[PDB]
Amino acid sequence: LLGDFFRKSKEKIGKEFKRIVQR
Repeated sequence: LLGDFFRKSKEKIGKEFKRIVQR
């Protein structure tokens, strides 16, 4: 179930990409 794989990365990226692409 890859979907789980992304959930782990998406969460890591989400927080990281959230602070890098700050508008």
